Amino acid sequence: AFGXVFPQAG
Amino acid sequence: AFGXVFPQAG
Repeated sequence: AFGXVFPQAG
Repeated sequence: AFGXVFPQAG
C-alpha cells in the first residue's frame, strides 16, 4: 500500500 | 488500500 511504503502483495 | 481497509480510489 501507499506507493510501496507499506510492504504488500501488489 | 488493502482492499478497502484504508479508503482510496478503486
